Amino acid sequence: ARNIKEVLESAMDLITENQRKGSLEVTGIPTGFVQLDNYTSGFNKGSLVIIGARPSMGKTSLMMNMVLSALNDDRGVAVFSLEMSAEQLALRALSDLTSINMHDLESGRLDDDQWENLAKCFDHLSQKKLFFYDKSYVRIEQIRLQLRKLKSQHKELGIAFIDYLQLMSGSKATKERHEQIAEISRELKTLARELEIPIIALVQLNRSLENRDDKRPILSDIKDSGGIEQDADIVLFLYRGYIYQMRAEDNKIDKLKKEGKIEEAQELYLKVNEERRIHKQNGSIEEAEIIVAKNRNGATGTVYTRFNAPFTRYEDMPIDSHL
Amino acid sequence: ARNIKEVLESAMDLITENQRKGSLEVTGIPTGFVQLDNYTSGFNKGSLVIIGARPSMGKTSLMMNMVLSALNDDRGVAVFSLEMSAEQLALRALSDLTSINMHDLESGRLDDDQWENLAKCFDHLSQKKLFFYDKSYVRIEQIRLQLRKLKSQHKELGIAFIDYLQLQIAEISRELKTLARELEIPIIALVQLNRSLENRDDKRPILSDIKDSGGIEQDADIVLFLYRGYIYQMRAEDNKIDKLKKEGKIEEAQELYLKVNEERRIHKQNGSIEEAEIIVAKNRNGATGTVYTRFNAPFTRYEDMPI
Repeated sequence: ARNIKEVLESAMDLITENQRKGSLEVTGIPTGFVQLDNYTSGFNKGSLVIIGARPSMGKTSLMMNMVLSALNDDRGVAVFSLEMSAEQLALRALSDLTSINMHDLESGRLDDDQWENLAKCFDHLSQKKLFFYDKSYVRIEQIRLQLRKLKSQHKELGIAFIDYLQLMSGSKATKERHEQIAEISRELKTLARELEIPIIALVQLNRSLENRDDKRPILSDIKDSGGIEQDADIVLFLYRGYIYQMRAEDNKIDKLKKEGKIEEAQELYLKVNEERRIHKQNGSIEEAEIIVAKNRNGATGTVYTRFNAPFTRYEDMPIDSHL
Repeated sequence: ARNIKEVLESAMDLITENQRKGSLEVTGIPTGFVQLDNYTSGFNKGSLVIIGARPSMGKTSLMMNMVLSALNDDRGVAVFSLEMSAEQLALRALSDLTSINMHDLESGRLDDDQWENLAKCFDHLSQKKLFFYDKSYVRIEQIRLQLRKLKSQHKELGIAFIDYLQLQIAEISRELKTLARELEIPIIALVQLNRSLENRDDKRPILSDIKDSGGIEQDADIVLFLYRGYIYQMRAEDNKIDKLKKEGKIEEAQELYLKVNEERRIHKQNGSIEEAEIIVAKNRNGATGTVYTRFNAPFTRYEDMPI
């Protein structure tokens, strides 16, 4: 009755409709952030993700949040710490799990509710398939070697984190002769594809970036003599505008006291220091930004999030819930 | 009894503490935004505030909201429209006042309750001291002469709003500052940023964007930028889909398109609420920074946050 063209166009409509229906689906490992999952569709196999940040942006803690999200999914996750002991990284994780302050937790001075809670999270985390490497300044050949070995040993391995890659600039760069970022990320991308896992690499951004008026990192900031990095599928930048506002305030006051305007410099100091009292009183919770600066085959943008400073924690929440 | 030395000392402390509270207070006209009030201590007598924004940033609606806030205080507001009718500005104020959508408002499709609610606001606005200027013609010095008579006319005048100055901007801004100081009232001068900036990697406005050939603005005490990331996100989303299409990456473009449309659907069915930025790009005796604002797209309205 109905001919093959009417049927086919209709069958095409069927799969297009399924496609539509399944388009916001998270195909990869959950990020821990729903908005971030919406952009990236999670951390996918063969993907190289770079997270770039200046110091003070809480990059290591954000990573451990993502590590936890990966563990919940029942994936085995590997974590490479170039400049930090695995212990410190575990502590950051236990802190997220127990909501116990990093300062209180590390001091070991805890109340009984806290120990009980800590003890339960300890046993929980202990059952998870998490592999730390905290030998300092390992080269990518070495990193690559360990993952190959790790992957063959554990089929469940599904993601690796690296914290962090430093950017060399100037005399240091010339004298130091480190592997360059564009080459590194080039080999990491090859490794991701080879092992068929996502690789997330933290990169500590250069200070020079801050000469700029707008101190939000840019894609070109991930570079050194040797070129701008080009091989990551996704690039996230961590930006705490509150840290830079705080420094802008301190700087302006000083400026003002210098040049002999005690009248205003004192007024600004008075105003600024009252903004900070209320801030710390309200829990030291600020508005931060996770910038999706690059997303191969995807949308680009900024996810606005709440940064809980005392827990060094970016808030996961939907755009609607935020607001 | 009580110690005489210890009372004079307490006296000095109370006076000093009162002094500390005097500073640390708004003093000037309430912006309508707690956060923005803090950065600028309200719109102050003798100051020139430039509010810069590109189109599709809802600047004029933001102004009317501001006008609305300034007006609530006994203060009389002078508003200048250089491309719009005063009415148009009033409808906007009314929509805000009655929580009635603008398009529904101007079309006139209101239920008995809507009309009833609007009528009261109509009456309410009539009582207010807002003074309107609807001259298409714009002269730096024409506004100057016109401003003076009104000030003489009403001692209740609080501020003057200019909307808007296209891109003698360094000169125009200059003349406004001397005028603002003389007048004893703050002048808020909306300005339209150049399309040229769009080209920059980072879309959010810069003080340089204020610059006009032979003219770089200095005289403004304060510069505010309006920024909606969501608008530029939508444009980039469209471009990316188009790029992918052009690269022959048909399925990737298809996926992104479907994904993007679903998100926009959810966005609309959640009220089309977006997070936006009012950027404090220039402050004198004050720190620079940014204010993260909600933005009610349907009612074109900036709103406070949860701090």
